[PDB]
Amino acid sequence: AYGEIDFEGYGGQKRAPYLRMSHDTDANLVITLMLKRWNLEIPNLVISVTGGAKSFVLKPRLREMFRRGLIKAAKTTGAWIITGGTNTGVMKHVGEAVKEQQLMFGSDTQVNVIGIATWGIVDGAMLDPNHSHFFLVDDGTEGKYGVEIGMRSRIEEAIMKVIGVPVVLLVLEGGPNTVATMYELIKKKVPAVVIDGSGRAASVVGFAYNHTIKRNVDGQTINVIDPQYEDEVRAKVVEVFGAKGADKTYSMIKDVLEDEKMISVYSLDGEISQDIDLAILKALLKANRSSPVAQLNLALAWNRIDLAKSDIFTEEQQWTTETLSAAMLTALLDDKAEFAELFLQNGLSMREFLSLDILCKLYAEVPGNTTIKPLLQKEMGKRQVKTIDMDVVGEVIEELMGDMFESYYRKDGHYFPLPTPYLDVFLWAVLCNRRELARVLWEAGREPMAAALMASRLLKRMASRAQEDNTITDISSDLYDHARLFEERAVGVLDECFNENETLSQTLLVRELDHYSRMTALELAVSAESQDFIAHTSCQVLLTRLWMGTMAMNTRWWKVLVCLYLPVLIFPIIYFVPFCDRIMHFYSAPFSKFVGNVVGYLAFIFLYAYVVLFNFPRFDPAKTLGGIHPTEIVLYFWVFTILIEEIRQLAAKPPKYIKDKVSVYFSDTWNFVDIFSLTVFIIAIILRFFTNSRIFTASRIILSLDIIFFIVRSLQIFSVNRLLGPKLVMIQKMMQDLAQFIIILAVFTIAYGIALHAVMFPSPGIYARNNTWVTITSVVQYPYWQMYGELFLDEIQGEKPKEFGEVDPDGRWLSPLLLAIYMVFTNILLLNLLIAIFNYTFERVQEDSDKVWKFQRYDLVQEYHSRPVFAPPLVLLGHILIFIKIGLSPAEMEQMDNWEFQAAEMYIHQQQQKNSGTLEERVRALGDRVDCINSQLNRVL
Ligand SMILES: Nc1ncnc2c1ncn2[C@@H]1O[C@H](COP(=O)(O)OP(=O)(O)OC[C@H]2O[C@@H](O)[C@H](O)[C@@H]2O)[C@@H](O)[C@H]1OP(=O)(O)O
Ligand SMILES: *[C@@H]1O[C@H](CO)[C@@H](O[C@@H]2O[C@H](CO)[C@@H](O)[C@H](O)[C@H]2NC(C)=O)[C@H](O)[C@H]1NC(C)=O
Ligand SMILES: [Ca+2]
Repeated sequence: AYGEIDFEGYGGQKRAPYLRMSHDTDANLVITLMLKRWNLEIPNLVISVTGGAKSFVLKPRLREMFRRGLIKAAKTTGAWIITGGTNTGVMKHVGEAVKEQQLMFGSDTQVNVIGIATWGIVDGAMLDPNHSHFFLVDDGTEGKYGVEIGMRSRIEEAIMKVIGVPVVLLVLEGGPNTVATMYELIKKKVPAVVIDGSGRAASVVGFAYNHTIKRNVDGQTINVIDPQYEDEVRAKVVEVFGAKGADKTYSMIKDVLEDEKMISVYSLDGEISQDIDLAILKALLKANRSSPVAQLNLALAWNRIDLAKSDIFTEEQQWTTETLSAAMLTALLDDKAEFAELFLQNGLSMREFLSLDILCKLYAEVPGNTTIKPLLQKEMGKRQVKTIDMDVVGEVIEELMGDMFESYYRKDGHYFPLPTPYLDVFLWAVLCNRRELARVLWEAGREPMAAALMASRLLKRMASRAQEDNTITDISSDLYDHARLFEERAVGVLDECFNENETLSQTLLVRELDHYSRMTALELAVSAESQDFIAHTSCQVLLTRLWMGTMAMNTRWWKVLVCLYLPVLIFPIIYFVPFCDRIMHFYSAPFSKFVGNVVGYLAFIFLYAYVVLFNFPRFDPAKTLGGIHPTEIVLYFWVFTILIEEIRQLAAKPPKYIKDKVSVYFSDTWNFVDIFSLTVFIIAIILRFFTNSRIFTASRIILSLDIIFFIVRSLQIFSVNRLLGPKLVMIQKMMQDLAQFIIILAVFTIAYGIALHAVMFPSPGIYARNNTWVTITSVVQYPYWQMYGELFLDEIQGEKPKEFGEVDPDGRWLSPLLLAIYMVFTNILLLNLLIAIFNYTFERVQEDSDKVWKFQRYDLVQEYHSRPVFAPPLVLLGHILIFIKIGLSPAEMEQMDNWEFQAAEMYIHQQQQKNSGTLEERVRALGDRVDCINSQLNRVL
């Protein structure tokens, strides 16, 4: 009789196979049956739980601690649990522990709970319906119990033969057959863990283990009972469990304790909050029979880093890449960053470990609560490929870096050993939003501040992506915190690089970073909008040397101006940091180009203002030159110069394709202001010539309103000043706030204006404004000007009937009431709310204004570094004369990488010294010292 029980509605769809057996059966047949016929996976652990069956008395805090610890030890490992097939005792509570942790839980949570029972008691006692497999071993009549014992010992012997699998024994609250199975498993060299202080037979063993420890023999130095307490343990074994025939179980409970490495005692009141899995791990590392990798992946499954450093990673047992590779895969995939660090620092290298298939697998088993799984799955949806590879990962990284980034998985043939294994496992750890794993993989790999700036860009752009998308879980606060963490890591590396040899810091911030799509550390810092990095002293003296191009870093603007239009007075009073060489080095400076742009642009604004304010006549073919004044021709020349300047800025973008040049060109809004003002000027000067009244009227109005947009373009000039620049950043963010609040202002303005114009001017009547346009513009207009305190009191109360209108007489008293309500709601309440929003914006910018000026100083340097090295009024002639990021040696790049890595090492060491020097870590280490003093005093006493 062999088959599969379907328990009648006792919890669980999955049925449980059973097998009638005998004790004559060798256990190799049983293990090949339960590994081939029943298809159980070979476990990393076999727990054998043993205790009482009928007379089972259990404590509630002990039963909850035991079942929580045993489920935590079995599910995190994937362990077999071997008990009896009995619906009562410790078997019932192990079965209920397995039952209550799987119903409405994860799908791949199935603990194979094997019940080895006797066929002579099933329907003695009923089989437990929460067990998974059943071994029903018998040889004779009913009531027999000893046929379970030997077969249960031999099956676990054969599990250790396939030692291979670390079988452990838990003993708690048992009786005579509990210590019988316990002794037969000790004979099979199964390490036992006894729960002392729990019950009637697991206390006695505890009361015979540490209370009566003694070594008084040769022959591997066994442990025996004390002669002082032999009377007490004999009274306890004859009274507590067992009435008659307790001599054989007393001899048995003595011969259990013969070997010190196979018995271990873990009580409840001794170590309360400590889980039973470390007790199992100490028993397995104490028996000294398991593989190093079996002990290793049990410590991985139980997150036991301290015992792994203590006894698994001893100096006498060395490690290799292939003997740590599966453990490293488990530590990476399950977010075990201290195990990952330990594996990297003992015997493992990412160059030998990480391959292409391991990395694609590493991006395959991302958990799902991260942003990177919806990003990769959306790229698979755009790709129509069922599997993951590095082309998908590289394209996710390209759209998640932005700014024409080119990921090296798309390019390099190794991604279709690896070139940079630390970098791409680091980028994996960053994309998975893993704090300590990305910290460990950042500390381990080269090019550290570029890696940290790229990580900050990835994390805050995933933060923007998860904030802007509803199909991605908003973990944006954790992502911005992680990005800020990598920002301060990059700043600290740059600070340690700047503390010695600032010249190497400047030559390190402008390098050829080939694994970052050939962009520098400054460009990785300004793409990531890392303001604390750009505000560092190294980046600012770099921007000041770039801003003063081969010219002394403190020459004032007036010397540049008087030597800018006088190239003969340039020789005495401009000093250089080392015919025409001094000329081209002076005009090459972006500060010279800046001062020339300021002066020529003030000249342009004055000429534009003379044209729009004083002389912009109509076009007529009667007089010469169409009547166009030659100041307007000089204005056409200089706006054509602005046009050719913006065409040169478009053509001089680092991409090669035209659409990518347009994408890089319209990244800043100043190019939007440029293209808008140029297009509106070209429309105005096309409409200039059509000699119609309305067309020329539109031409001059469009021109006289486009001077506003040229002056709006002139504010990047003001961004040169430390005071004025952040004020313009404030103006920009306040215009964003005003664009957000203008809908609420428009709703209350139009709501008041409709009622106001309805009560003043009722439309089917004699007080009606018989013009739809003056009605609509009154509804828009009069609340808006009344909002600024321009009360139309004499107008809206019926007086001034000429220029306002005949107000309805019943609307002459209701109009001040509506006006008063609108004034207290809009001038007082809404406008001061808008000013409060403006002040909140002011405080947010002013608390960071120094760093935001340092950041926009980069864009100021970039917009003048590319300008033509020519005259400030003749810069179109400079474009005519044109039309007609450093690279180091490979030895220099290697030395610069070594220097950057060593300064990162000093930074990481200083962070460890700050971490170990805090009050909490000092108190923690002092408590560990007090625990060592207590252990030493226990060894003395
Ligand atoms: N495996 C069993 N399943 C169900 N009942 C058992 C079992 N073994 C004995 N008993 C009974 O319970 C009474 C006392 O129960 P305990 O002493 O607490 O059970 P014990 O600790 O000796 O053995 C339990 C078995 O379950 C596992 O802990 C381990 O494999 C071990 O062989 C006995 O007079 C015996 O008397 P009775 O069958 O109820 O007339
Ligand atoms: C707007 O048009 C209406 C419609 O004709 C004018 O209402 C008339 O006004 C005259 C005297 O003002 C009355 O004798 C008529 O009886 C009115 N007709 C209706 C249908 O009410 C109104 O005067 C016009 N208002 C303006 C400002 O032009
Ligand atoms: Ca521009």
